Amino acid sequence: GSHMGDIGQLNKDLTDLRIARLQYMIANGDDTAAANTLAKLDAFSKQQAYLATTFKSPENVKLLGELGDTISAYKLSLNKMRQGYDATRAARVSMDSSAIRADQAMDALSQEVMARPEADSVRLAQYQLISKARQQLLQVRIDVRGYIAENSSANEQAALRQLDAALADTDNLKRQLPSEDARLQQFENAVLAYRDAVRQFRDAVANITTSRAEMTVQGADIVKRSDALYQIQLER
Amino acid sequence: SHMGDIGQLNKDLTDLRIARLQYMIANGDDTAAANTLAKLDAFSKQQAYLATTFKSPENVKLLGELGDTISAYKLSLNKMRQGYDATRAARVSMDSSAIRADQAMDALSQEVMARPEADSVRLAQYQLISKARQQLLQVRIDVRGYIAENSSANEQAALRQLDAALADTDNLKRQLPSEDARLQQFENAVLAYRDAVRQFRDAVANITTSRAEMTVQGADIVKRSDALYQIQLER
Ligand code: NA
Repeated sequence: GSHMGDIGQLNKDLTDLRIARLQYMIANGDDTAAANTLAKLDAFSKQQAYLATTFKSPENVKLLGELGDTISAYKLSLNKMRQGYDATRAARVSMDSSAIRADQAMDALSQEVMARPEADSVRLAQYQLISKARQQLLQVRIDVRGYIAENSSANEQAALRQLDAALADTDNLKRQLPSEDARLQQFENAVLAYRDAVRQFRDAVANITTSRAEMTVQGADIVKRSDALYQIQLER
Repeated sequence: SHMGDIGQLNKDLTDLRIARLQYMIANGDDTAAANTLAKLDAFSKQQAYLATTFKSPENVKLLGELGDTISAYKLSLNKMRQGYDATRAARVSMDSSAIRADQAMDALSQEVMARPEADSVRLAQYQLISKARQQLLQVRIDVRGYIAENSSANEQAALRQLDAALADTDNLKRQLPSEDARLQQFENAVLAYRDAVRQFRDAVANITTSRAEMTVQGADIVKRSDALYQIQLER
C-alpha cells in the first residue's frame, strides 16, 4: 500500500501549496512570502516528478502526466502574479517620487513668491491659489491610498476622477498665473506622471486578479486529478 | 465506508483553511466572513456526525479532541471578526474626525478674512493656517500608508507625525491667540483622530493574535484528522 502513501504525500503537498499561495497574497505579495510559495510549489512538482518515475500502470502514469501539465500552467500563472506584485510595488515607488517632485515644485514656487517684492494683496492672492493646489493634490493622494488599501472599482474610479479634476484645475492655474508657467509646468508634468503610475498600479492589480482566477481553476483541476489517483489506489 | 467519511472530514477541513485565508485577503469583509462561517459549521457538522457513527473508543476520543479544537477555533475566528469590525469602526472614526478638523480650519481661515487688518498680516496668517492644514493632510497620507501596509515602521512613523501635528497645534494657539476657541475645536478633532488611529492599531494586533491561534488550532486539527485517517487505513 506504499503507492497509496505516496499519493497521500502528494495531496498534502497540494494543500500546502494552496495555503502558501494565499499567505503570499495576505503578505501583500512580498518577496519573502514569494520565496515560501515557490518552495511549496517545488515540493509539489518534485513529488509529481518522483511518482511519474515510480508508478507503473498506464492510467496512473497518464494522470500524473496530466497533473504535471497543470503544474506547468500553475507555474506560469504564479509567475504572472509575481510580476503583478512587482509592478504594484514599482508603481507605488513611482507615485511617491512623482508626488514629492510635485510638492517641491509648488514649495519652490511659494517661496519664490514670498521672496518677490510685489504688492502684498497680489502675493496673498497668489499664495492662496498655490496652497489650494498643493492641498488638492494631497487629497488626491489620500484617495489613491484609500484605493491601494482597498482595490475596489469604486475607489479606483473616485481616485481617477479626482486626479483628472486636479489636472484640469492645474491647466486653469497656468492660465491664471502665466508669469509662473515654467514652475506650474514642473508641477503639472509631475502630476501627469503620477497619473501614469496610478494607471500602472490599476493595470497590475488587474493582472494579479487574473492570475489568481487562473490558479483557482488549476487548483481545482489538480485536486480533481490527485483525487482520482487516490481513488485508484484505494480500489486496491 | 468510515475511511471515506474521514475523507470528507479532511476535505471540509481544507475548505475551511482555504476560506479563512480568503477572508483575510478580502480585508475581512462581511461577505467573506459569512463564507468562512459556512465552511466552519460544515466541518463542525461532519465532526458531530462522525461522533455518532464511529464506535471504537479510540476513534470516539479522537473525534472528541477534534471537537474541542473546533470550539477553540470558533472563539478565535470570533475574535478575528471582532477585530475587523473594530478596524472598520476606527476607519469610520478617522474619516469623520479628519473632516471635522478640516472644517474647523476652514471656519478659522474664513473669519480671518472678515477681520480688518493689514495685508502683510493677512499674508503671514494664511501662511501658518495653510501650513497646519497641509501638515494634517500629510499625516492622513502616512496613516493611510499604514492602513495599506500594517508594519511597525509605518505605525510608528504615523504616530510620531501625528504627535508633531498636535504639538504644532498648541504652538499655533500661541501665534494666533485671538482664535483660541477655534484652534481648540481643531485640536479636539485631531486628538480624537489619534484615539482612532490607536484603536485601529490595537485591533490589528487582535487580528494578528487570533490568526496565530487559528494557525495552531489548524495544525492540531490536521494532526488529529490524520490520526483518524491512519486508523481506518490500518484497518
Ligand atoms: Na468640541
